[PDB]
Amino acid sequence: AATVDLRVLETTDLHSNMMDFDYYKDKPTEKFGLVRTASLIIAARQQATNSVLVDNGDVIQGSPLGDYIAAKGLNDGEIHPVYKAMNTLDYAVGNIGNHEFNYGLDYLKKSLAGAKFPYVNANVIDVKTGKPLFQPYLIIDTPVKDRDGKSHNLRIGYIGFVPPQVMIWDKANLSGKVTVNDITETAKKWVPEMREQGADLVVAIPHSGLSSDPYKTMAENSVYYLSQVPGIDAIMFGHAHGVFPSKDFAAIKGADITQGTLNGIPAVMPGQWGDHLGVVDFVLNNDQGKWQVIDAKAEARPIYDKTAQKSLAAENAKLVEVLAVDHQSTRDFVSQ
Ligand SMILES: [Fe+3]
Ligand SMILES: [Fe+3]
Ligand code: NA
Ligand code: NA
Repeated sequence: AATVDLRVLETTDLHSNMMDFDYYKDKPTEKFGLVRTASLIIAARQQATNSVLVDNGDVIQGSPLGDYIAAKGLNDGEIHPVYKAMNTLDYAVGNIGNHEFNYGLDYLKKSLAGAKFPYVNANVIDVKTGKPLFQPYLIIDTPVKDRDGKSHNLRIGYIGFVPPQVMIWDKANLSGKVTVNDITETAKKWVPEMREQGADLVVAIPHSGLSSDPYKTMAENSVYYLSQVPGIDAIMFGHAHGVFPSKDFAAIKGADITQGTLNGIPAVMPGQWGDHLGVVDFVLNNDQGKWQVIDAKAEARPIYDKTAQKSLAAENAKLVEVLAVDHQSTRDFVSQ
């Protein structure tokens, strides 16, 4: 007879924009940066009794901080500054995006080793073993409180995916070392196993966009097809750098833009560079024994209100201090 509210939070496509600072203009901004998204995370946690946080990928590359560190290397006794930051925000799990491969598998392994949260990816296959190179999924026991304040253990499964097109985009680094299977086929292979192994919920984290064009194997943007795979309870997506739900996707088959669902499944894509936080909310009930989803909604919360022209998320001082040395080193890197 227990009813549990559960919130799933998501960052995506941070692209190493830790600071709310434009290094080319050498000026602060209110419009991007994890130091501002962090404020949305903290606020969303205060509203929700139970919450978990994931990252979709495209995190270690794509802005001056990422360029500075890729050139510097990770052999100086320090972890990547993106993880210096993210390690303080209580992430449950990370997913591998396409740009994570840009500097080679060795740099990726070193980078992920500094993250204080586990990573998943199910579709990258090691050529030498014929089996996944990374951890395809994790089932993570998670304490939750119901609406009466009683505790329960909820087993949350998380599964990750990257576009097969990394084989072209990172041909030098990947060709002959890995292959990458179709996103939807990979989900059909593993989701039944996750549920058989006791996952109460399955959260898919595909670094992949949204299209309702006819399915063709190896589709880069496979979220619609994933929404049709049984056993997936939420889809925390990314890669397209757009905002879902929004009017931009009203024509997608099966999309309910107000509710943030695709064929009834909640799904969210929170923009780029930390300019939004993804928020999926579930209501779960165990009335017949098993946990069932009785309600599901998704929304992408912006750090900046474009119509009012004002900030909706403060620059977090604690995270600015974590990043201070690396911030000045990034300014030096750009000016050299
Ligand atoms: Fe990206
Ligand atoms: Fe991407
Ligand atoms: Na939590
Ligand atoms: Na529903």
